[PDB]
Amino acid sequence: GAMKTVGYAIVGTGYFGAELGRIMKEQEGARIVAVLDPENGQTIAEELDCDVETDLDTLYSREDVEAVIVATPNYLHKEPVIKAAEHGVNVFCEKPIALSYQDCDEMVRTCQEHGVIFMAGHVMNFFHGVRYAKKLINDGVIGKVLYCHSARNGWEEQQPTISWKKIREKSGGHLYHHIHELDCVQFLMGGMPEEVTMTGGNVAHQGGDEDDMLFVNMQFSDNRYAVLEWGSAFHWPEHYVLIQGTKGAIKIDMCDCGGTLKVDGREEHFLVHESQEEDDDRTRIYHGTEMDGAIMYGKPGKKPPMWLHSIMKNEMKYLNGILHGKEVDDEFRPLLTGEAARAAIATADACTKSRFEDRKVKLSEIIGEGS
Amino acid sequence: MKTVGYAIVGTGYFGAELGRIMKEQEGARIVAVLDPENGQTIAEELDCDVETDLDTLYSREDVEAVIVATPNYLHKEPVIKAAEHGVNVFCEKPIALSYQDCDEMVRTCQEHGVIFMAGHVMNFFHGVRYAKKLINDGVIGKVLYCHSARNGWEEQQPTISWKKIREKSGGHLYHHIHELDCVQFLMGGMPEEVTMTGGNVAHQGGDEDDMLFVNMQFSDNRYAVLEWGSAFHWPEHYVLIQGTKGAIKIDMCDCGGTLKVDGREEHFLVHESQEEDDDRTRIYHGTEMDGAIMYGKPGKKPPMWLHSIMKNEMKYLNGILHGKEVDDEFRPLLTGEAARAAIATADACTKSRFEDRKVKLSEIIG
Ligand SMILES: NC(=O)c1ccc[n+]([C@@H]2O[C@H](COP(=O)([O-])OP(=O)(O)OC[C@H]3O[C@@H](n4cnc5c(N)ncnc54)[C@H](O)[C@@H]3O)[C@@H](O)[C@H]2O)c1
Ligand SMILES: NC(=O)c1ccc[n+]([C@@H]2O[C@H](COP(=O)([O-])OP(=O)(O)OC[C@H]3O[C@@H](n4cnc5c(N)ncnc54)[C@H](O)[C@@H]3O)[C@@H](O)[C@H]2O)c1
Repeated sequence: GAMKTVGYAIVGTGYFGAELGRIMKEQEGARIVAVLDPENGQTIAEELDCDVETDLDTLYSREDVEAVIVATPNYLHKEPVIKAAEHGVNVFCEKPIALSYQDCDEMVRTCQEHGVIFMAGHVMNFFHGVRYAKKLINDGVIGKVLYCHSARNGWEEQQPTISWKKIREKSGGHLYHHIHELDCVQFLMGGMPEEVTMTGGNVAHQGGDEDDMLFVNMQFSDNRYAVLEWGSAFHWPEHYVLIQGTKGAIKIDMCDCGGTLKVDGREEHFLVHESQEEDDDRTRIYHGTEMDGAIMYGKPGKKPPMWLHSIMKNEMKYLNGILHGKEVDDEFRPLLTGEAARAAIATADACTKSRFEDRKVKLSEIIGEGS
Repeated sequence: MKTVGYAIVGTGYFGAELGRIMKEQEGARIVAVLDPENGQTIAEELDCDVETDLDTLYSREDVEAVIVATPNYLHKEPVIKAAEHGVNVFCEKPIALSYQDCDEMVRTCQEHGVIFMAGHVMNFFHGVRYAKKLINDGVIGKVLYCHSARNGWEEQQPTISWKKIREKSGGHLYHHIHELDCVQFLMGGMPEEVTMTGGNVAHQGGDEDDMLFVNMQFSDNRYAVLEWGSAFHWPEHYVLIQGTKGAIKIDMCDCGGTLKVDGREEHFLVHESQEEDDDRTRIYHGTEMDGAIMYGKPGKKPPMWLHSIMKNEMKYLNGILHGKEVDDEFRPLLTGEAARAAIATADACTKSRFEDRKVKLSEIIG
């Protein structure tokens, strides 16, 4: 029984890109043909035992490149996805898809028009506890979802070098760089809100031009709401998603790692990740890095925690399945139709606008009933 | 020790109990009460007179001070007439259901030279007082952010209480204004700009909003988030205070205070003893499925934690009315600053929500 090989290029072979390469390489029917990275491409090509390309059009033009993993910095996703689509190459793109809805919409439409595949790297949807939460919600356990509350709040000391992840024009700041929590809320509420308000600023880090506190206030259709908090100036650390419905509530805690279901007077626990060891390992890490959350951000030469390494495996395996003709499940459909890429960058843009312009923003002000 | 004669206007759950308390303080007598419904009953218990007209009641020689504990909508008439007749005033939260109403009440009492104490009882919680001591000493550094919540689940009762009618209670924002007052005290004033969202999500048929989310912008790059309501199946009741060097949590569901500074973590009591804190926690656990039973009625009794701060407060008030100097700590409960700041910001939030836009507090002060 043959089983067809797909040739993968990797564009951007830093912390996350290098590791997606290590992972895809060892999946069934998958080969790393070549990578592109001006800084770290020679190094990671020696490790993966593949070629080095320096031009996108040359790279995509190769017969042996049928698919590309895009993991450049957040601001540099546009050019690699558009050229792969132009050369008939299927695409996986890291979060955040882009730093503007214009950019994200052009990327999804180009890939649709050239009939290639576009998978959005919204990796939180592969977390065991997120999947369990969706199963419980769809089964009607907590009833209709009324309210989601996210937070991703820690304290970051000012480092010796300022990373690109810390520059707003390159990272898009906390809202874009940690968009997982916005995407998560949007998935659980079944789409975008009608209207957002975001406040915050740089409260403690004025000396890294990023906002260090952000507070979002979302109004959804048919009387539902959400509140989302981010940043790097909170001396009381918090990282969770809370889901409150007509019959019950669910908490996915990522600081004290565990899931909680509340129904009647009853209270069940469930795993966020693949095993009690992964959950407990996460909890140890957050305890260790309470005084300085800055050490938690990846660099070329560092390695992801267990919980993250495992969902990267789940995700690279799901992607490889798709590219071998596997049917997509309703559960992950929105990572390919483009609905989730668009919904996350739309709402992010809407929030960014709200804050810089000091006013409430309708999501129509970013969509416009486009196509 | 001189005797002060107190009238009580409104002798339901809270008013009756403030009377029981003041009665047994040094230099304090309950001369008479007024309550169409429950006045005859509570006058038999307190062994005092019954009046049916405010002007007649205040006109008595023997009435030098009034405790006002009518429903939230009915504070205006009793405070203005007491001021007109030279009578000193204590008024229950929320002072009024409009800034116009609250401003008129503070100015009338100032103009007639009588005393006006705002019943912002959360400021007498041991853990609130401790939090202020820590903040002012510089332990957590500059306060950047406050996060309050008061979120539980209320089942729909057989009869609709006035506390559940928006026109009469002013809804969660006014009826549970303690948390807004608390944040305003810790941030040292009102915000520059507010946004409030929410609605009736689960209770359509009790016209109150059952979820409210406030987003406050303060001067010099500071913020707060405040949550309220009666449609949350994950109960939460706390105030969290995050600064440049540390953070403090006052938890009222899992009752205890927490200080975080460097890698250190200290516990402190919210209330007067570990028994009061634990008693609170038991109650919140007991009433998780229906927080509606926690709201007072004529004939019912406040928890230990609440009974005790009512004692702290009635004693502080009685001290003031015996010529005791006010401490900087409670000054704003008499100057009118706290009554005005709480109803201004509440009005601003209410406006924001019904009009679907951000509201500057200049739009209420100016
Ligand atoms: N899904 C997740 O959980 C997760 C976690 C971390 C990072 N990420 C995402 O991964 C992507 C990369 O982030 P990272 O953590 O690897 O950062 P990083 O600094 O570790 O990696 C960036 C790499 O891109 C290279 N690069 C720079 N310019 C390039 C160009 N023009 N073409 C190709 N490569 C170029 C850099 O030299 C570096 O090797 C981002 O989209 C980021 O948001 C995702
Ligand atoms: N500070 C606190 O912790 C706290 C707690 C509960 C209530 N309160 C406040 O106490 C006040 C009353 O609340 P409650 O719990 O006692 O409500 P309640 O229903 O228990 O008592 C209200 C009483 O006012 C009487 N009343 C009605 N109209 C009147 C009028 N025109 N003149 C005089 N009395 C009149 C009613 O008959 C009733 O006896 C409100 O301001 C409320 O917000 C404060």
